Amino acid sequence: EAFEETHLTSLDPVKQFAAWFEEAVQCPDIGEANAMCLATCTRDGKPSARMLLLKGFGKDGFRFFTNFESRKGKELDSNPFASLVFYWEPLNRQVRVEGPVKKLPEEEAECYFHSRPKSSQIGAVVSHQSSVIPDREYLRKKNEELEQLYQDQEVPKPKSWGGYVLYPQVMEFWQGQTNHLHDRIVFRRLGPMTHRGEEDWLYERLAP
Amino acid sequence: EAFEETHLTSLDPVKQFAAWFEEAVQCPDIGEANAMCLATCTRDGKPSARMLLLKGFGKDGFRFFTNFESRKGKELDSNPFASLVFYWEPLNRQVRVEGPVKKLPEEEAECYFHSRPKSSQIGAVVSHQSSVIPDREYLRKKNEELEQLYQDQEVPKPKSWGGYVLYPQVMEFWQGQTNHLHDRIVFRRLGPMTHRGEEDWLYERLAP
Ligand SMILES: Cc1cc2nc3c(=O)[nH]c(=O)nc-3n(C[C@H](O)[C@H](O)[C@H](O)COP(=O)(O)O)c2cc1C
Ligand SMILES: Cc1cc2nc3c(=O)[nH]c(=O)nc-3n(C[C@H](O)[C@H](O)[C@H](O)COP(=O)(O)O)c2cc1C
Repeated sequence: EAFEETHLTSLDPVKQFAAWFEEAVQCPDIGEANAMCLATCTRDGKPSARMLLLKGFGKDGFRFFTNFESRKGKELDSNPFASLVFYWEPLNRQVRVEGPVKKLPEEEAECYFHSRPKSSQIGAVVSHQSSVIPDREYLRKKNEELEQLYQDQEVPKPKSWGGYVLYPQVMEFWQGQTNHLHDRIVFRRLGPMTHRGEEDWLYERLAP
Repeated sequence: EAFEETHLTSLDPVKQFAAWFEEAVQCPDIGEANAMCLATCTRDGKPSARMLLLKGFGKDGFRFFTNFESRKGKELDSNPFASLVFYWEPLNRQVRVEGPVKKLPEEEAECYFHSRPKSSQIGAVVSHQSSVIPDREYLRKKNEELEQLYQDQEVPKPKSWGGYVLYPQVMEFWQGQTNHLHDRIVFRRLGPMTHRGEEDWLYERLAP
């Protein structure tokens, strides 16, 4: 029941995530375990957020793909800092991730783009993400038109579409309790309460 | 199936939300329909996000309660701008809300605080939200101690704890489709594509 520090799994939060992620996949009550909210803001400080999907994670951090000329793409391409929220309601858990964002290698994006379903690939070409359009049939038309063009061919990845990777600086692990005393263990990159994790990671408990 | 403009419900997005919110409550597959992600950032432009609960909504906007001396409280109390994401997975819908944030009346917060369960009330007093603490038993101790103190009494609302209201400037209604051509209708406070809604609201369709 109790989410303890001396319990846990790893003092590396990336490995601790992997542990928590696995349990999320294993829960049949969770649809998309990799569904996350991605928060960005302008250099000025105008925040925005939308749902994404995590597309792989590792030592380098957390990967996700989108249009660069989209609202969030522009926000990142002038203010490369992001936050992530994972929420698993049935497990009553939350993971918050913060850090700077590097654009992924071009040819790496090529590889992934071509592993997506055919329909998904074409969708990326019709859609200038977050741009004003006249009506819904506009999209439906251009889509069926591109289906004809890339009949028995492969869709070239548009220059607009690629990936990002968030290098984690801060990682919170939130475990809700019925007594309202939620367990919060936060990792960041010493005082009597601050402890050392793996590498340059430090962890401490926060009040709920 | 198709989320149309000439379908919809109201040209007032607050009323359109009410319509979408009601369907979320009615769905038995949705636990907390009012569960939302709240994105804030520093004046500098350092974004952060966490799950909250919506606690009422109306003409004035969207209300939610927290500690003001919390991380997000401070971010708001120096940069009163926020974003909200509602995600209803079974309905495959997303609502994004953006606008400035006013702190709620003190006595209004008093009223609400005292309508929360006894345990919840005490929880607000033990917990200096987002502050470093030594261990989990620390909380558990102080909590049981305050239970003795407020035996057959009422908990005074701490000065730290209160509410906020986000006055909506932008409101996106996202409806996912299997063909990847997600319907996006965005309201904001004229061109050939921009249409007029109720009051000073304008709406347009965005590419997915
Ligand atoms: C569950 C879910 C997953 C999503 N995943 C992605 C994604 O991986 N990439 C993406 O570009 N948009 C994704 N979207 C759509 C975004 O929420 C958003 O509508 C779009 O990226 C435009 O964001 P922007 O207006 O902030 O640029 C997803 C939406 C939902 C509901
Ligand atoms: C479903 C859910 C609902 C929550 N609702 C609230 C809430 O209404 N108010 C609140 O202060 N924290 C709420 N929390 C906790 C926050 O996510 C977060 O841990 C806390 O507010 C500290 O935020 P901060 O560190 O950004 O200040 C909720 C958490 C979850 C998972």
